[PDB]
Amino acid sequence: LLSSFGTPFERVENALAALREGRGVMVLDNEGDMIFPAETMTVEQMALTIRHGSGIVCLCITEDRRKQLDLPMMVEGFTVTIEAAEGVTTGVSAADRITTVRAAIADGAKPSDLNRPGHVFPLRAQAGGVLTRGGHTEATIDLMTLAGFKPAGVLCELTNDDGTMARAPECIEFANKHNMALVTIEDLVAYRQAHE
Amino acid sequence: TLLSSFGTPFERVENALAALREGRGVMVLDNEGDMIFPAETMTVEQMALTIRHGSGIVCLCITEDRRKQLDLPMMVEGFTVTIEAAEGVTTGVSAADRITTVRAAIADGAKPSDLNRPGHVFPLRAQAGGVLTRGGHTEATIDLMTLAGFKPAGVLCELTNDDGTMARAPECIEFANKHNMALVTIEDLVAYRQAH
Ligand SMILES: [Au+]
Ligand SMILES: [Au+]
Repeated sequence: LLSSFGTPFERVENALAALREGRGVMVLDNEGDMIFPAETMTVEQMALTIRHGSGIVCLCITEDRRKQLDLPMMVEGFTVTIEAAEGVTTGVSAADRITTVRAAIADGAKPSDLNRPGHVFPLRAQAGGVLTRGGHTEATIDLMTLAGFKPAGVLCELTNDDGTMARAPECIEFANKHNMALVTIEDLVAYRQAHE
Repeated sequence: TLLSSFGTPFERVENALAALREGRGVMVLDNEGDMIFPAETMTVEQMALTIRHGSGIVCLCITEDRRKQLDLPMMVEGFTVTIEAAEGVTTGVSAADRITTVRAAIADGAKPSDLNRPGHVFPLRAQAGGVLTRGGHTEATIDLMTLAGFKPAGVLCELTNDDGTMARAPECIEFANKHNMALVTIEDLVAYRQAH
């Protein structure tokens, strides 16, 4: 961990740089999630998440963004699911999922820009980020805001081919193979605490 | 032809019923090809398969009666709100967890309390009348399960290439041949039903 990616603070900083550079980040909590900036995620990165991830690809958003899109919570942090109103076909391909993410996060996006339900799963982050709730959703948003992006990111859980969820060592190995950075939620909490 | 390889249309349906009764999957084409399995026989390894080469949005096709029995609202005013087995799982995302959730939902005597919401399994409520009412993969699934002698509950997932594109028709055939699945089209099924 320390050997592969550096001290906690270095892991954080390294993760911001990777994000800004267009690389992904593995975020570990048991469960490691591949994460990317919603604004820059590519089609290829989407394809990788479907292939190596659970395929339940989530769009982490803020409450403001949720309100702006008029997306209710699924049950009285998943909201109701979405699909781009324009520019997609079945909504399932990597390209279509990207199209939907881009539509949701666009500046000036309106509710009508999205149909519901759909194949992209928004997650509303708790205000306060990881200082409030140590979830991958929060970590995603914190990482994006610290990196300098809009506070919206895409995440997916890393899954082994046999269907078991990747363990730390597998997550390290995958990050290495894919030139992603890797950081833990505790690291992030620590970092924010320090720079308070 | 590639499709004739599987027989004539009615042969294709019958072969599909045979494959299902044997616990094998069926590739249902409409291009979008979905892998399907009876919910009663689907295994962990089949589930791992669906996550690895499918979209990872693995759906449980159910009837309105079953949706009512589980007290599952539609997600929006055919997806219902998502589900998780209330017992027997952890994060809900692994292949074993998803299969656990499927089995919980379909059990004889299943109760709403047997599932938590939201979750990582996506029930889809089939239109009454099946493919004669709506030629969707959801209806196709339910029709095939019923015709095969199972409970009207099956699991489906769209076949995706590693590069994120949805499998094309010939790609679906290749995958079916590789995994010993039967192959049929929604049209074949419609025709079969109309005949009978
Ligand atoms: Au991990
Ligand atoms: Au298989």
